[PDB]
Amino acid sequence: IVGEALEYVNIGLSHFLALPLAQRISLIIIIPFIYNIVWQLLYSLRKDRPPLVFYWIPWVGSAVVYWMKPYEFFEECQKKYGDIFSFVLLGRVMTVYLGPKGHEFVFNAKLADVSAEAAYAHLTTPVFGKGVIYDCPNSRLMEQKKFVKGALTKEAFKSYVPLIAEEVYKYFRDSKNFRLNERTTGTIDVMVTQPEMTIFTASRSLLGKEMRAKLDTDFAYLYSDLDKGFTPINFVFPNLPLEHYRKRDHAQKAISGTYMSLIKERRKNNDIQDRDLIDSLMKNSTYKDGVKMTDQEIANLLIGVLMGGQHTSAATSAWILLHLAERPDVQQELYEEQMRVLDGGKKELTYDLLQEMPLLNQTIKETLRMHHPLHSLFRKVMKDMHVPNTSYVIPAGYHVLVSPGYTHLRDEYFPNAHQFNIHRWNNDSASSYSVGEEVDYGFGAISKGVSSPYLPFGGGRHRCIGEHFAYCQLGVLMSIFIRTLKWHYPEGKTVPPPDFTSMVTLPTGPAKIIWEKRNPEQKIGGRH
Ligand SMILES: CC[C@@H](C)n1ncn(-c2ccc(N3CCN(c4ccc(OC[C@H]5CO[C@](Cn6cncn6)(c6ccc(Cl)cc6Cl)O5)cc4)CC3)cc2)c1=O
Ligand code: HEM
Repeated sequence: IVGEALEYVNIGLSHFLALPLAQRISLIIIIPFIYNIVWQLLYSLRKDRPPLVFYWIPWVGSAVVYWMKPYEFFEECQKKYGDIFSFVLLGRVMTVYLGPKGHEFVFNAKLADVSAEAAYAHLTTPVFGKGVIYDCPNSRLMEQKKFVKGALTKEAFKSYVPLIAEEVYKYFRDSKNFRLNERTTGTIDVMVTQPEMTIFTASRSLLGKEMRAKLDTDFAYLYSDLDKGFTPINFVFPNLPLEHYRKRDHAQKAISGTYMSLIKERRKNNDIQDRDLIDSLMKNSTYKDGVKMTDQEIANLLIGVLMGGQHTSAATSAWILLHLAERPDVQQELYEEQMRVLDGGKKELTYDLLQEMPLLNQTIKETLRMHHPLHSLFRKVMKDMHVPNTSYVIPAGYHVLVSPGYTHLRDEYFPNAHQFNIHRWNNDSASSYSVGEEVDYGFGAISKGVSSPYLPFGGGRHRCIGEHFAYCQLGVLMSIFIRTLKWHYPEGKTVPPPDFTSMVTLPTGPAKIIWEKRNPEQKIGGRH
């Protein structure tokens, strides 16, 4: 008889339900804990799964170390397991593929195999609004990218350069961080100045003078609120009934409302020209199946483009200033190139003259090598994927993670990779360039291979379309900083370590530098 054992099964179950509440809470904790450990052990036997990083707390996984020190985590895993490994992250399984083959695996993955919008829509849809970027099918995103790129032409950059320059000068004139007409030296926190200079310059050029004027008002606080809603927390908790989440949603409505008002106002007056991204999207935002973007979708798209451009660029110019603050030799070299190309400062800066400043562009290029603003990009796996030349299968429901910024910092691809050296890019100062064959996913021909160890703008269908804008903006900005100021660290201070916990990787604050006018007597005109 085994029937009597099946009775004690039922009996055991009943005694289980009658345990003292202290013992039940205890078990409510210890049972998932034990089961988690046993599951990992069994998992480690499968030869069709990449090794999985061991973790103690269920669901949470390796969340804490990935959040604080993602590259140190990757290096340690790479040492133990090689280039492919998985780890658990707040309920998700992330399969990391390091190095250029990882780039190809993920960036050039078939559209059916992986989804960016499934990975990202929570990080962005609550902030930007509905119907755009990741809150739409991939083919809509492809065309949105085509639309936005339409305002990012050489001719647009030629007209943006003096607008960006004017904002930089105005910021030197009026901001309390500078006041160059009143002060000849001062101390700044670059994580205060660079986000402000970035939003002022990006607004003026992409959004136009009206939207720029708005930032001189209490309206600016809405950008602050919307900005605070752009946080890694959204990855897990995109909506919680806290005040944080409420100021964000309000801001999105208020800011999209303001863009819609401008859009409808311009159409009303037949005042649609070729000034900015707004004019461009009004004139050119009809999908190929004949559907037009709504005014709300246009406004939402504007928010997304400005927000993304805001954080990558601000972080980058902050890093440029910080690396140059201990490199007066590089400031000196950059200054000589400015003197040569602009004829001792007699020539006004133009987009065409920016292209003749290779060391300036190499400085941007080198900063983006050492400080990729996005340490990890990922996709949700939609169909089981076989890893070439292995036995691994990444099942649907997993996420794949790629990290070009990690490869940027490997000695094998960049000798002395932790040394800042703009000259590693001599005669190679282009922001990026296709090393051969090209393809077009709907927003223009881009490189077909994504095997370059240097990939600051990613690749494949989700590739950045902002790189020439970012270089234009960063170039104007740094050209003027260099011609106007010298700067250095307070005694004993040096380049800060990256903070990886925000949406882009920023310098750990407070990152202060001391500036000095190259020409103490130089005045900036205009009224204030
Ligand atoms: C346990 C709780 C707590 C301790 N914890 N523990 C771990 N974590 C955690 C770890 C990591 C992360 N991640 C989430 C993902 N993230 C990130 C990934 C991709 C990314 O952007 C890629 C896409 C989407 O956004 C943009 C960014 N961009 C690109 N160019 C310019 N910006 C983007 C593309 C297009 C447009 Cl229009 C806008 C935007 Cl924003 O590209 C941004 C951040 C890094 C941090 C979040 C939380 C926690 O919160
Ligand atoms: C230094 C500056 C920047 C860097 C390093 C950068 C980096 C990137 C990267 C790595 C991606 C690919 C993301 C992925 O594959 O998951 C991307 C995508 C994108 N970026 Fe940028 N970016 C920068 C600036 C900008 C700017 C200024 C804009 C807008 C003006 C912009 C708009 C976009 C857009 C529209 C995409 C496409 C998103 C998609 O197709 O899924 N970026 N960027």
